[PDB]
Amino acid sequence: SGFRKMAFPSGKVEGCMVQVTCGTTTLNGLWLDDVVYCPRHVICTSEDMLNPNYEDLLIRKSNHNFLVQAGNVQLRVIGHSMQNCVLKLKVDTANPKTPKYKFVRIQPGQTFSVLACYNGSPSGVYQCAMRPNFTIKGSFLNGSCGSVGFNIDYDCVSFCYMHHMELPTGVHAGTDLEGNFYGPFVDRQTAQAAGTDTTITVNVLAWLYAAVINGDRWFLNRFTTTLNDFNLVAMKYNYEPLTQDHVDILGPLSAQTGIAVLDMCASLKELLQNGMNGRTILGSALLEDEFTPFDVVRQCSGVT
Amino acid sequence: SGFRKMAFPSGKVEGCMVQVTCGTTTLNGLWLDDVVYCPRHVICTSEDMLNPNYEDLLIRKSNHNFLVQAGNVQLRVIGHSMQNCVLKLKVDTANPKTPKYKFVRIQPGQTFSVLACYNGSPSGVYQCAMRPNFTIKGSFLNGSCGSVGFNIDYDCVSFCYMHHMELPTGVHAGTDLEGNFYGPFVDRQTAQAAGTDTTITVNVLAWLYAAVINGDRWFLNRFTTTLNDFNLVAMKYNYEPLTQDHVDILGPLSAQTGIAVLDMCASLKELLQNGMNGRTILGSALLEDEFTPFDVVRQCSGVT
Ligand SMILES: *C(=N)[C@H](C[C@@H]1CCNC1=O)NC(=O)[C@H](CC(C)C)NC(=O)c1ccc(-c2ccc(OC)nc2)cc1
Ligand SMILES: *C(=N)[C@H](C[C@@H]1CCNC1=O)NC(=O)[C@H](CC(C)C)NC(=O)c1ccc(-c2ccc(OC)nc2)cc1
Repeated sequence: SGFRKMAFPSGKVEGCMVQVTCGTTTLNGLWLDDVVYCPRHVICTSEDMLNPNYEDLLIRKSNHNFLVQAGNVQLRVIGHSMQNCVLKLKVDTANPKTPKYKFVRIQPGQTFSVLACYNGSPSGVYQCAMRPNFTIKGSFLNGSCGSVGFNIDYDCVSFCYMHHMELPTGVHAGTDLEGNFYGPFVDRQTAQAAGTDTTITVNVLAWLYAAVINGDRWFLNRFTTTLNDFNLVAMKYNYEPLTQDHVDILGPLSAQTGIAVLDMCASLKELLQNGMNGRTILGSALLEDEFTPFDVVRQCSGVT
Repeated sequence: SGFRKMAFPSGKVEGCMVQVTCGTTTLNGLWLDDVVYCPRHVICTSEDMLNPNYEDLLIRKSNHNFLVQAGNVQLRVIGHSMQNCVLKLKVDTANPKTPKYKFVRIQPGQTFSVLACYNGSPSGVYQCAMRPNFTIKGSFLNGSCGSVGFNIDYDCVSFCYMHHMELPTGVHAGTDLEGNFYGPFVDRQTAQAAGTDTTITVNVLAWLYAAVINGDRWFLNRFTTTLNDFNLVAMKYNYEPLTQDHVDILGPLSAQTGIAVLDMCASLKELLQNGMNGRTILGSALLEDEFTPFDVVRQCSGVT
């Protein structure tokens, strides 16, 4: 077959997207059971975002100051509370389209599907990876806040991300479904910096395994390299260091293609030191790191 | 914001995917109203695919030889007919989740979202462009046949593609929802060739307009070029020729960024003649042509 960046089917997540309005600010919310989740900066006007005291701002707000809309139907808010940077709205109606769901906190290097929403209506879907500096490279316009990232395990939806803000470099930052920010960011219109972003090495190796599976084999040498010799070279080229845990995740991929992981590191070492010389790998002139080993096995088996 | 490859929300299409079994072959079908659509080679065994006579093969089949499954529920087939390369199954139950839909035949250069399915169950979603040689670059394993490509206009689903086969070069080919193949292909396990694939120039220019919008402006020169001088250079580098119709589609993008289309062609002319010198545009070391002018305005406005 081929290899493409693939997002999970967004059907179950679509039924949980609602519109949350507080004053003039409007963003998206997540309606699960009788609770609506949305970023807390919806209670902010344009001037509070520079330096907000969310404790004093939410104290002035009552239940009727929150307008929740599921389509053209208004939900009655009967309770509200603030958990970290996420504001929780209790409603009088349980969402009938609630799927089996979990609240998880992903780790750097893992991927998830993003459902970009505006005014509580789905607009598109794309796949995103959690960078080592806890940022993401998405597409988020005004009002996209409250859009959620998720994974799907057959019938269970693992919500893991909520969009909150954009950084000066154009990358995006957000929280989990418990309100805790990924990284050292705060929901305030101020100059915030992300760390030096590095390359997810275990994801590059998984992507190269997908290349060999699909036909692209010109980069395959027969040179070899120790796990330590590759790690010192990977640090020069701004790559995450490879641990034995990382080599075990690439195990199923190693035993299937007949390519030992240590030999895969040697081909990657040469590609990093000698460049690509204008060639392409899976239709790309750069080394992709947004494919986890799980994503490759996902696409090479059709988990459906 | 940022710029990403974005697929339409697959919620409405998910409710129309069923499993179609005939003998030992199993693929996916599209259940709209009381009709199920699926590729006709489901009536083929492994040996007929080399040289099938679908007229004689379907004549031996009756209604009860077709097993249609919507989840764990069996649909009763009460009628069947063959329209070009698509086999149509009339069922006794109208799909309650049928959205407002149309059957369209897209043109080369236009894009659509692909919902990859296996055994009638959705697996993932990604965006695909119709190459000038009427092929697509997707991800399709065994049993993925019957997966459909579609566009969404607010509440209307425009079905336009159905997957049928893979070519020797690894690219994929299929039909519209009327059974007519895109290109000069036939549903038979034989050596088939696609034409020389060329680059969709109007899509590259739209992608460069999205780059200027998002910050990437290093490629912006102030050189100029006539529509004819660019077309003769575009033919050397295997690019589609630009017509006045193409310049009109880039109009809204031209009047918004203050960059005339003729100046955009000059910057593209230099990028084609002088390379990229190791730089990147929107995080890519190649010129992307899978973004139509409509897709760029779609993402720069949030059509939702
Ligand atoms: C939510 N609807 C919106 C989505 C943002 C806006 C457009 N694209 C996005 O990703 N989020 C916001 O408006 C939030 C609201 C705060 C209260 C959390 N803020 C930002 O997204 C944001 C903050 C700061 C800056 C910024 C950039 C450079 C700079 O230089 C000194 N200073 C500040 C940008 C955006
Ligand atoms: C449908 N489930 C399946 C999807 C294909 C298989 C795996 N990936 C895909 O995209 N489609 C098929 O099995 C169809 C069935 C026919 C009857 C339409 N066939 C092919 O996909 C197919 C035909 C021919 C060749 C081929 C390649 C090289 C070659 O060299 C001489 N000769 C033939 C490959 C695949």
